Amino acid sequence: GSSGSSGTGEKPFKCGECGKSYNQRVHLTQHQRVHTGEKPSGPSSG
Ligand SMILES: [Zn+2]
Repeated sequence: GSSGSSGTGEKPFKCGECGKSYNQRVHLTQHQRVHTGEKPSGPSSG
């Protein structure tokens, strides 16, 4: 079988990291935050 979800309508802005679109650009940039913040190192135990 093969299935997949997709947004309803169309937006000028879209997130190419997870797949979340937003009518406005202010609703996208504030969302991409979840894709930017962590660190590849983290709390190093010396
Ligand atoms: Zn996203």
